[PDB]
Parts: sequence; structure tokens; C-alpha cells
Amino acid sequence: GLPPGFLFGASTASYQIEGATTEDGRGPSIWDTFTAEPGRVVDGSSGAVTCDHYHRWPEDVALLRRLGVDGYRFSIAWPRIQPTGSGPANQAGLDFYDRLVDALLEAGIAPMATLYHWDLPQALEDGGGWLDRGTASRFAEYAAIMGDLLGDRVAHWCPVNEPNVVTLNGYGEGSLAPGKALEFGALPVAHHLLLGHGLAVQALRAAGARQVGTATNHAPVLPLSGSEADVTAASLFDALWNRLFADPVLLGRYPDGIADAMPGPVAEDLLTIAQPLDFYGLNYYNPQGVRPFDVAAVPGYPTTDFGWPVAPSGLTDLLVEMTERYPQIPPILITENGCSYGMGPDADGVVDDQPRIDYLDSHLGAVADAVARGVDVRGYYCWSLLDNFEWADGFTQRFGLVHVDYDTLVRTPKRSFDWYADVIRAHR
Ligand SMILES: OC[C@H]1O[C@@H](O)[C@H](O)[C@@H](O)[C@@H]1O
Ligand SMILES: OC[C@H]1O[C@@H](O)[C@H](O)[C@@H](O)[C@@H]1O
Repeated sequence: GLPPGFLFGASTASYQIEGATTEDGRGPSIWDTFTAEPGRVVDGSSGAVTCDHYHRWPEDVALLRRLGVDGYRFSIAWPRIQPTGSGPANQAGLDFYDRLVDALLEAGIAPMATLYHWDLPQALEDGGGWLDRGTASRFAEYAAIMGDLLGDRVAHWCPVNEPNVVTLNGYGEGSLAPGKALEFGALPVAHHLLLGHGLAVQALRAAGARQVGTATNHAPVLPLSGSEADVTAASLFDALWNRLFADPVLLGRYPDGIADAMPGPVAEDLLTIAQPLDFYGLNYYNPQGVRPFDVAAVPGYPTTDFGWPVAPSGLTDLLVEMTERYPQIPPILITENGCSYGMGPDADGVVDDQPRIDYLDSHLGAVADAVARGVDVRGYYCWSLLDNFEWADGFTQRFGLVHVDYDTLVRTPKRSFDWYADVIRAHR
């Protein structure tokens, strides 16, 4: 029971699929640095080659065409555009995205471009990365470059993927690149990511961009007990994970207490952060359990191969709660949803990933349930088109509609691919 003209897509990210890390003048990213360190990645892998989308993207565009998605969400590698994060653009970098976007348009696919999906140029990290306010300005300049090249052709833009992850995991506890562990010392990263968001929105509009939104991770936060310790920790986590990133964008304020902990002209910055958006993009996987706080899986649910709860009702609950908190929220696109399940091709070359079908089916139903309660949701993008490099978990977690063998680089559409193509057809 989805809206007429609901958009169906699929999503990837540059470092996770492209490979070709040293080709055509690409500069090192923080993820090149992180993956070169012993013990950072569970299986000792990197994004050196991964799916090798940089050389195999025609095949991938054709898979998207066969799938029949309305939209394809991809990320631009900043280090291919500006190897050091500043200075004149690398032509070969520009050429790659330019050609990709023209091919997507020939195939009748609406391109959704993410500017920042975590691959900061190392040269910018060397100067302090997102702890430096100046990084938000470098990001704004990069936005203008990509706006100038692609502005008239990209259907949708997402400046920053999951600023909450970049902040807490990258700089707060150091579980992801760049591996800093500042705890609350990471709050300035949040402010500069959000400032970067707002400046990029301006840059893209001035370049003639079409629709500009977000791609922020959101989850209902469930207290694991009744203890105040636990309800207060869950409230705190909700304030840090959800509100810290949505309140500034959608209301032009920080949650109570936070503005006074942020550097710079915060009031003026919040005007820059709160640029009007065409859509609000969110990434949803599952509710988060919480007990200054500790995050654990909510009990009682079946789990994916990543140990994550399968809890589609949490998506309905979230979409309803977001609409309550932010009545003026623009149309919502689900910019990512998906699941890790490890099955690969059997003796006959079939990948029977029925658990992935079940997950995606139930989540689409959860979107329909929120729509039925008056939530304005306009599309859904499956993470991912391809099995890919899952950050610190390497190649051990497969999220694809399409199986990728990392030795032969063969793509095999899974059962879920065929299922999704049928859903999309039925809905038209
Ligand atoms: O169940 C908790 C898990 O849920 C997920 O969706 C998050 O991405 C993980 O960071 C978290 O550990
Ligand atoms: O963890 C699974 C997926 O979660 C998302 O939040 C990220 O944007 C993806 O890059 C990642 O592969």
C-alpha cells in the first residue's frame, strides 16, 4: 500500500565498491590509512579492489537497468576529486562521475549523489580533519566543484552520510576511521559536519542543483531496563544520536545543553545548518538498545548474520516519531535499508537469499504502515546493489542484491534481486 509514484532504489558508497585506490591520481583517504593498519579490519582486507566498480561500472549500470529501480544512490570519492582535499579538481576524477551520471540518465535512472560517505582525504585529517572548522569550508568548495560538473543532471543530493556515525564512531570511540577516541571531545566534529552540510546545500543550489536532502542514521532507542540509569542513558543516547543531528537541520536548534558545548558562532552557524531541504533522508537498520551509556542489541528478535535485530515495526515507530518531533519535516526518503546474510551461489549458480527477501518485504510493509498513519514517505533505497567492503568487518558481511565473488569479480543477482524487480514492476 505504497504511494503512487513511490521511488524504489538501490545504494552504494565509493570506498566500499570502487577499488582502483591508486589509479588516476586518487589521493589517500583516511580509509586507506585505517585499512593499512594491522588488526583494524576483522579479515585483514581493504578497499584496494573490492567490487572493482571503477573498471566494471557499465556492468553495474546494466544491473540497475535490469532491476528497474527509479533511483541509484552512489557516493563521490572526494580523494578522486581533490587528492589533498583542496586546490584544483583532478580531471580524471571528474570524468569518471561525469560519465557514470550520463550513463544512469540514458538508462532512465534518477541519480542520487552523496558527497561525503566517510572517505576524507588523509591530507585533511593530517591538519585535524573534522575538528577543524576549516574542513567545513574545504567541503563547501568540493560541493561547488561537484555541483558545477553535475548540477543539471543529478536528481537528488545527500551532502553527508550518517554524520552521527562519523562523529561517534570515527572521533568519539575510534571504531572507524580516523580511529580517534575523544569521547565528548568529538562534539565539534558534529558541529562542523552539520556546518559542512549547510554550506554544501548553498553551494549545490547556487550551482543549479535539483533536490537536496540528508542521509542521517536514525533509530528508536530502547532502554534495556526500568532503572533511571538506563532510561536516562537511553534518553541521552537518543539526544546524541538522533536529535543532535535532526534538531539543527529541521528546527535550527541543538538539544538542550549542547549549543553551549559547541565551538564558534553557534547561533549564526545554526542559520547556515538549517537550510530548507527538498527531502529528509534517513538510513534505518534497527532499534538500538541502551543501558555514560552502553549500546547493546534489543533482545527478543531474530538477528541477521551481523547479529542485528530484525525489527521492521521500529521503522514505522521511527517514521511516526520523526513526524511528531518535526511537523514541518519535508518528504522522507529511506536512503538506506538492508541486511547482512552470507549466502553465495550454490552448485547451480543460484543464491537463495530468502532471509533478505523477508527483511526487505517486512520493511516495505513497515513503510506502508507509516504512510497509512499520515507519514509522507516518498521512496526507499536498498543497501546495497552489491556485496561490498563493510568497513571494519571487511568482506565478512554481505548486504547485496547482487553477489560478488571477490576473487573472480563475477556478479550474480540473488533471488532478492528478482523479487525486488518484481515488486517495482507490480507497483508501476
Ligand atoms: O543492534 C545494535 C546494532 O544495530 C545496528 O543497526 C548498528 O549499525 C550497530 O552499530 C549496532 O551495534
Ligand atoms: O553497516 C551497513 C551499512 O550501514 C550504513 O549506515 C552505511 O552508510 C553503509 O556504508 C554500511 O555499509
